[PDB]
Parts: sequence; structure tokens; C-alpha cells
Amino acid sequence: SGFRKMAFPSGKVEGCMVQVTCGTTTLNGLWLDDVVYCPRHVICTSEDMLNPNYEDLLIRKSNHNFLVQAGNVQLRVIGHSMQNCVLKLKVDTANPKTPKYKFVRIQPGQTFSVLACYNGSPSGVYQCAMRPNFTIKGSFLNGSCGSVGFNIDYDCVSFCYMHHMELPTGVHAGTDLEGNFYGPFVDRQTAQAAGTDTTITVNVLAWLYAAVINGDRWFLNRFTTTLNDFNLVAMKYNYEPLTQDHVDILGPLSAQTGIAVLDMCASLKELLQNGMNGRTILGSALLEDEFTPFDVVRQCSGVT
Amino acid sequence: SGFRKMAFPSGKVEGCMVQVTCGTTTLNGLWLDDVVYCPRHVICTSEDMLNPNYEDLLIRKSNHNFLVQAGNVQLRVIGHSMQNCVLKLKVDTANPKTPKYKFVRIQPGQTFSVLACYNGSPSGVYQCAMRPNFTIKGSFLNGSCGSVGFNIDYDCVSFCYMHHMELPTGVHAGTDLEGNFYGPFVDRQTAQAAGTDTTITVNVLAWLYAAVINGDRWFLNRFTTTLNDFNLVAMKYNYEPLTQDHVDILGPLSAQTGIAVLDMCASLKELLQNGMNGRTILGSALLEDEFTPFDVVRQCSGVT
Ligand SMILES: O=C1N[C@]2(CCOc3ccc(Cl)cc32)C(=O)N1c1cncc2ccccc12
Ligand SMILES: O=C1N[C@]2(CCOc3ccc(Cl)cc32)C(=O)N1c1cncc2ccccc12
Repeated sequence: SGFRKMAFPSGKVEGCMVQVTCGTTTLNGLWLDDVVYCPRHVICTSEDMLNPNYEDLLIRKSNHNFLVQAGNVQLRVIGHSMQNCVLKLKVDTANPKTPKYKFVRIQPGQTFSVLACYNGSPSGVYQCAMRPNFTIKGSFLNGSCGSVGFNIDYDCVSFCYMHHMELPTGVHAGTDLEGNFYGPFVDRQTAQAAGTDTTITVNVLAWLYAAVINGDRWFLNRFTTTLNDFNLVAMKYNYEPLTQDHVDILGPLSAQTGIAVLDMCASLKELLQNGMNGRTILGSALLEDEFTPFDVVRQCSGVT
Repeated sequence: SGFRKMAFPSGKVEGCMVQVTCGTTTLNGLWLDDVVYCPRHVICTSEDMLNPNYEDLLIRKSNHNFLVQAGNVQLRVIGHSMQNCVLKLKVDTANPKTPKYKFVRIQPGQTFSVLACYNGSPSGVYQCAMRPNFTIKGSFLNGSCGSVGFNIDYDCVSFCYMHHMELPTGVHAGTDLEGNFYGPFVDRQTAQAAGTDTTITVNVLAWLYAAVINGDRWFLNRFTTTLNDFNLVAMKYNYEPLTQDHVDILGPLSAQTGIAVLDMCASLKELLQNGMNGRTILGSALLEDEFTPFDVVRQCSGVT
């Protein structure tokens, strides 16, 4: 019992964190096999960030200008290439701690763990979600770039995010491990607005199921609704539209609690329309949307 | 920018997690040097838990009845002893992954990271605090016993908690690594009520400082207060009394923001008396008390 914003164990990802320095810029890199992945803005000065031409900036860089340090030892860079917004630095040594891994591009609403790093050293681990506007509400200071987001499936690490940027609004932007930004963000110090941060409806529902499983049942009501009626209310409250796919994905939680998905939707509808009235659900005074249905099943069943 | 409930990287603690089986009971153990630490209730059956006499139950156990498994390999138990509510199993092999470590007994209000484990395998990591009633609001299923709480200071892991019990109220109870329970809890399946769960005032204040640092300033007011006046209001709201030690501990956050501690106290006082009015602070609709002043300084400065 108890429900916590839980992150995946970070050991497997800690074994991959290295420091990459180019000129005066130092950020983090991810060392998997004989390649070190890092944000391409490592080649930029703070003046370059206003309007960088990464191809031209990269021409003035050779293998020896990229200083890669793993722990306290220097890695020899035998090649370098730019793939979208990331640099791939080929080193002569394969990482002996390379876990089984995949590079995945997640969809908005999906959650992942972030290992915040500085100078190739891990400082903390937290859980977050890819917002529907393709930003992440992270915790990153200067020097955190190159910190990664990942999920673990038993022994396979699926790397889904690499930190690149903080927007003027305090939200974060980054890429998948192929260098493609999530959302319309570009690695430039220019005016970039995030877009409407809507609530991940299916995750809120999953978290309502988690509360029922853990004993918080005050919000359960005598009502039901339809997908269309619920969506009318969801639109008004800037909630993502709920589809039949979402209902299907909530099926195992619905089965475990004996509460039909549309009944939980009517409970959520009354919570949006009437508020919490000073009450809490799983020790929270707002509706939490950063647990997917898979996270709730995982946490409530103890998958290791 | 951004403020997240961040846990310490868990790699160093993952390298210590083993599975301990005695009879039909399987729980987690912590392997440091040639000793495996685990809850003594590993020797109990579910019937034994009602009224166990651990000394008598232990007499019927020999070294070979404790099955210790690290990863996929079995450790040879060459000795066993009971120290308060923990068993120490001496094994013939020192853990090659033993980090630098200490065993510490924390005070209520102090925070730590938990690596929730099942069958000696880590499943997740989260941050929590030792509540003023000596319980922890964790996330633990059956089989999680022996999961540990720790803090990391650069390379030294200070182990402060070992999970033992879940109370009928869904809160958790456990010991330090010397086997002494936090609070008045005993390792028995008997009626045990936690006590008043008060709010950790100094942590709430620290988190208000974190919000100011990260831009959430709406709650800052034109008022001030005194320690005695603030404490009158704090008592009414079941908040821990604020002492001069707490004011001193908040000094570096006070210095960074230019907001005197007593001014932040008057802001908190108005928040307790008038509520949030549908507003949020650091994306939260309630006052968060599970970040110490040290955690805020650490997160906001990037200590690795
Ligand atoms: O290190 C960098 N360089 C920046 C500086 C601004 O101009 C740009 C523009 C584009 C890109 Cl890709 C990065 C950058 C950036 O946001 N970050 C930071 C990342 N995350 C958090 C930060 C917290 C404080 C300070 C800087 C942080
Ligand atoms: O594994 C055990 N044995 C228990 C069973 C109850 O009687 C006692 C009495 C004292 C002690 Cl020390 C432990 C135990 C206990 O609480 N836990 C559990 C720990 N944490 C979470 C649990 C979630 C579900 C189920 C059991 C959980």
C-alpha cells in the first residue's frame, strides 16, 4: 500500500554517464558501446546560441577538440558525426557497463525517469512525463544538458529523452536519442513558446484507479457517463480527449477494482466540476497526470 | 529551474541488494562487506507474526536455513546473529560492490531515498521523509521488507532505514541498520496506531524558498511575524513548532532570496489561514513538507 511518484532504479544509466567538454562548454554524454551521445550545442559558445549554424561550427572541430571523461579517465575520440541535434563521438573503448538498450521515441502522455547529471556525475533521479505540448517539467540547472530520460523493462534500458534546453517559461525541451526534438523546439536561444499544457486524462484516470486500490474512495460516486459526454467536460477543463484506446488501456485497472471506466470518468467529471473541497486523493490536492496505466499496474503489482 | 521530488541515484544501493529466504518467507537483504542485514521477521511464519518470541524462533534456525542469493548466485552463510529487530548473516564472501558506507539514525523531518525491492531485485526509487510520528509514507507491497532508505554524500552511502512493517492505516514502519525501530513500533501483527502526523514546518519553509528561487512568488506578502506568534498559528494547524535552530538552518535560503525567515513565516501563516484559493506553488495545491533546507540547497545548486 501507498502510492509514490517512483522512478526506475538508475544504476544501469549511471554506468553510462560521461562528461563531454568542447572548448569552454561542458555537458553530459551517454556512453553506450564505443559511441558517446551528447547535445550538439556542446560546440557552441553562449554568443553562438543566438543564431548557430551547427554545420559550420562543426567544421572548425576535430576529434581531439571533444574531451570525453568517464569517471576520472579520459576516452580517446576516434570519430565524430552530427545526427540531427546530437553529436555521436566514436571512442576507441566500448563501455564495459553498457546495459541492454534501445532508443525509443515516446508519445506525449508517456512517463520516464530522468537521471539529472552535472559534469558526467549523477546528482538525482526523478520521474516525469512528456507533456501533450512536448515539453517536460523537469529539474535542470546549467550543465545538466545531455542528462537522459529512460524506461527499464527488466534488464533493457529504453532511452527516450536527452536534455537540451530550458525555455523562458521554466519548462524543458529535448530530443530522443536520434537527435530529433520532441515538439517544435530548436536548439537556438530564441523566443519559443511551449503551447497549451493539457492534462493527460488517461493518466489521471489510472491514478484514480490507484487511489481506489490504496483505499482513497471518497470521490467514487453513484454516476456514470459516456465517452462523448465526458469529453465535452474534458475539453472545457483543458483535458486531453479520452478515446476507446484509452478505455481499453484502463481495462486491467477496471477489472482489478470492479469499477467500469465510464463510471470512473463520471467521478472525474464531478471532481473537475466541483473541485476537491479541501480534500486530498493519495496525499495530493490536485489530480495527478504523471502515472500511466502501465505505471499504476507496475507499482501496484511490484514488477522488478 | 524546476523543482522535483528527487531521489539520490540508486546504483550504489542496487549493488547491495540480495534475496534472503528462511523457510517459506522471502524478503530483501542488504549485503555490505561479509554481512547481510535483513528484518528478523524473515524467521516467522504468518501465524508466528501474531505473538513471536524471536529468540525461541531463532533457536530452531541454523546458518544453512538462511538462503542468501545475490543476483543468480547463492552466498554461503557462515554465521548468524540477532541485533535488535535485524538479523546479521555472516557470509564467506565480501560484497565486491560494497560502497563507502555508514549506518545513521535520522531524526523526524529528515528525508531519504528508498529503493523498493522484491526478491532482492530493485523495482523503484522514490524520496520520502521520516514523519514526526516516526512512520514513513512509502510504497511497499508484500515482499518489500528489507528494502532500505539511504542518503548519499558524494561517494558515502548513509543507510538510515530498513523496511519492516505496514500498519493497518497504510503507513510504514521500520528500523535503522542497528535494528531499532523508528518510533514505538514493534515487529508484531498487533494493533499499532501511528500518532499525530504533523507537518514538518522547517521543510515547508524551505520549499517556499525553493518556489521563490524558481519564480513562484504570488504567496509573498507585505507582512512579518515573530517565532512565538507564528508558533501559535502553527500549533492550531498541526505544524511542528519552529525553533531558532530551524531559523538558522534556513539562513542560506534566506540569504539567497533576500527574504528574512520571519517574513517567510508570515507568508506561510497567511497560507495556513487563507488557503491556496485554487492556486498552486511549484505545481502543488498543498504545502509540501518532504524537502529539507539541505535538499533545496542541494537541488538548486546541483551537488553530485
Ligand atoms: O545549458 C543550457 N544552454 C541553454 C542556454 C540558453 O540558450 C539555449 C538555447 C538552446 C539550447 Cl539547446 C540550450 C540553451 C539552456 O537552456 N541550457 C540549460 C538547460 N537546462 C536548464 C538550464 C538552467 C539554467 C541555465 C541553462 C539551462
Ligand atoms: O511483509 C510483511 N509482513 C507484515 C505482515 C503483517 O504483520 C506484520 C507485522 C510486523 C511486521 Cl515487522 C511485518 C508484518 C507486513 O506488514 N509486511 C508488509 C510490509 N510492507 C508492506 C506490505 C504490504 C502488503 C502486505 C504486507 C506488507
